[PDB]
Amino acid sequence: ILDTYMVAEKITRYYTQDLIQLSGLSESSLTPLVILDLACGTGVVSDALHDMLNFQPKGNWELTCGDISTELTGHVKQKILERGWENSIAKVVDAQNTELPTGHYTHVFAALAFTSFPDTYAAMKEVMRILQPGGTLTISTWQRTEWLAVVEAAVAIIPADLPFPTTKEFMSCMNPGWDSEDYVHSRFEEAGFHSVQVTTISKQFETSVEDLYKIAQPVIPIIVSKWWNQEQRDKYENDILPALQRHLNETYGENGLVPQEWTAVFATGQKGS
Ligand SMILES: Nc1ncnc2c1ncn2[C@@H]1O[C@H](CSCC[C@H](N)C(=O)O)[C@@H](O)[C@H]1O
Repeated sequence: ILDTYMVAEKITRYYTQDLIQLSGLSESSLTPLVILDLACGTGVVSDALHDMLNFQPKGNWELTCGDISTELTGHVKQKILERGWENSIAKVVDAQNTELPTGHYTHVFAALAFTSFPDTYAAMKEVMRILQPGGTLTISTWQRTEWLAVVEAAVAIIPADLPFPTTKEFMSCMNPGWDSEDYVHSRFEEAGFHSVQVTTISKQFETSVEDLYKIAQPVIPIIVSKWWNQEQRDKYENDILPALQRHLNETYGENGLVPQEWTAVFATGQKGS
């Protein structure tokens, strides 16, 4: 689990500054700040919060870093000790059942996580419960990644007529709609948030062929489970990663850098006073 997430955090860190800006955190009048990094992964939002809030003492604001994964939580637990984040606690938190206190947080952040929750309605209700009156929820969700297009190119050089999902189909297998501004906006209002703002932001970067291969590796079995039949899996499932190796090496080289543009929906809203 953790090795894959160390590859992924090189990318998700590019989306944290806009999340924090959209939240209004810098201008917030709520004090002291009491912040949750929900589904924190390796903690990239927490990294950015400690950079922004490094003009102030540790006692003047509080941070909880919560994730369902014990392995990812342990990584953040160690980062807290290493870097001296004395105001911060990392612990296992299920977004659908947080066990966190009612009316506690001034700000909840959930970066690139809501589509992973089997019951997003339970998670939205939990966030509304654990926010203070006047508290803020700010989230990001993927609209378009481009690692998938590299796997599609690999399947295309397997010499058989094989199905492969588009960006849209892959996004919509679990929790469709969070790639749409209007859907996300409506979800915030339906959950009880006010002063909802939604926007869409792209980042342009480069990813190594080695990193693209590691991103794709755990998702290949899911892809062929959902979109291939058993005959197709029997004959060709083990051909995908070799084809991806070949595609990446021949197109970009063993240490090539693959241009990337990924786009996310950002949304924020406020609990009533
Ligand atoms: N029910 C749940 N409750 C809390 N975290 C969950 C969850 N289901 C999945 N997750 C976590 O959601 C994360 C999505 S990856 C996003 C991680 C991080 N916020 C970043 O921007 O890089 C993973 O760390 C995964 O373990």
